[PDB]
Amino acid sequence: VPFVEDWDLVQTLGEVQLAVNRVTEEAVAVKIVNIKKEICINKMLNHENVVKFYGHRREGNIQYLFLEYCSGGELFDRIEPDIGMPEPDAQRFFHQLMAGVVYLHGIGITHRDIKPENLLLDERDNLKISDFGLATVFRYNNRERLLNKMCGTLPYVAPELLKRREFHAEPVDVWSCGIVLTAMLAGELPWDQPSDSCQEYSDWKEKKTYLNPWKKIDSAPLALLHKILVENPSARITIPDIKKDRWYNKPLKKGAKRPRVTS
Ligand SMILES: Oc1ccc(-c2ccc(-c3[nH]nc4c3Cc3cc(O)ccc3-4)cc2)cc1
Repeated sequence: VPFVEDWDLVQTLGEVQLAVNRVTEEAVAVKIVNIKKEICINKMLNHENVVKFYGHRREGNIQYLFLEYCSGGELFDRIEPDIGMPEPDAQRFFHQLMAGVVYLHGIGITHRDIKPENLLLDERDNLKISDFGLATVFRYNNRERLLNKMCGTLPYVAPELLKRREFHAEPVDVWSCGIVLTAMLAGELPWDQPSDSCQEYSDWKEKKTYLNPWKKIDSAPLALLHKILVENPSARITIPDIKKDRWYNKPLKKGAKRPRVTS
């Protein structure tokens, strides 16, 4: 099959470029560059809510990561500033985020930088966790390794990452998912960082939910955020319990409209 291995770089996505196959016209994302770990972790991954890794090629000092193209773009761009998005859309995206995070944690991988810029959407609006550049193995040979490195983006980091020397990996990803859920429902980030010097963070711990972003959020998803955004990571809700929450299991969204005729 001649020219089947030839890909044309047609546009920049985020360096990340959209590549189109010369013969088949298949669209892929290619990332051009810690890096050895990123490729290793990517080779472990296979899930419908995790951006697919096709392979890698090294041209001297440049690494080319061949990854799944997500035409829907970033979840970030589905969030209307100060508004968010319809609650059924946010619930569906939150379900898909949980399936992807359950998968990652199940194989002992923590993403460490979950935010809407890293949550991509395919052609059918299916959420895909992306960018495994900060990701690490927290469970190996069924032995959990406690983390100590500062990783992430301050508005999304769990408070234990700033207060404690060591912390468990899984509650940190759970916390950032709750900040993502907040962003989806209110179109704003609740604080700059989860610290006592942050008035907004201090107000949330004081249960001042009559303030923004919380007053824009319905009591059923807000009750879930009350269980996720818990300062003590040991008292914080786990994903198996998130899956039992009332809003998580609340019927809200119809399926993808399917073509139909009458009479
Ligand atoms: O380890 C990594 C590192 C990076 C990624 C990765 C994989 C795919 C993409 C990608 N695929 N499709 C898109 C993007 C960015 C984007 C941004 C847009 O505004 C629109 C589309 C896309 C971007 C980054 C996945 C795993």
